[PDB]
Amino acid sequence: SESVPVLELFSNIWGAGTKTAQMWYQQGFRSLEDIRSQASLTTQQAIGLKHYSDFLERMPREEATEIEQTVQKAAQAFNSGLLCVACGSYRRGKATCGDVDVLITHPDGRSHRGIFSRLLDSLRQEGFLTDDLVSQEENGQQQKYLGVCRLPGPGRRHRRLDIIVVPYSEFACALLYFTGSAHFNRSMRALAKTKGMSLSEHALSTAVVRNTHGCKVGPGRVLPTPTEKDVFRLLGLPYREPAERDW
DNA sequence: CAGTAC
DNA sequence: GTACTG
Ligand code: NA
Repeated sequence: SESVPVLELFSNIWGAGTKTAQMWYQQGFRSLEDIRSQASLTTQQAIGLKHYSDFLERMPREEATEIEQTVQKAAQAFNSGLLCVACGSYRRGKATCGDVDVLITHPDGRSHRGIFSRLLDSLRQEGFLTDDLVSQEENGQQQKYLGVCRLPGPGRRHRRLDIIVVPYSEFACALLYFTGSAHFNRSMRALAKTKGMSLSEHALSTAVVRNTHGCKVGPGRVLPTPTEKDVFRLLGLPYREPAERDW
């Protein structure tokens, strides 16, 4: 077909963006069959293709809830003090959701540990996680999983599921990042930056030293933020409900 | 870099 | 904006 439409068709594969699409085009590929049969695929790219149709589909809010509950149960079977919160556009209150993002913490602040690995394994045994895309054990005290799940039953679609385990001391800044929106986060962060601060999914910091050209050359002190409201407060911002963060 | 998460 | 792995 015409260039722009096939670049589109290719870019909707998870793991492939505009550079990969163009390369595939120059190879002569024009269809998804062309891709699965001739193209070099990362493991994740092969998964995105396998679930191409399902991944373009959005789910009802209800279905997200069901997904969060599946994750919640499995974790609580490990510790019931574990706090599990679906975030994302779901938290924001959207009718539909493109994926599901589940945040997991423990109030006692110690016990979120050793949960991540056993939680995924549990979900796999159930038949719930069907494929895995990415795992991060390398972000401090936060553990992140990107995978694919499917609820039990007839006529269920595969869904994109993120699971994140954070320590209670970071629960607030993490909750802020996973609820979003993405445009909302740039705004908070850019703002913090103008105020000599910095915001991440780990913590809000003050006394962040930047140099002449604006670049960050020293971190600051991390300010304790036990609640989302605290972050907003310390940035001189009227607190906003998740539903008001959908920018 | 490329792609991804929000 | 901040930050992870492919
Ligand atoms: Na894509």
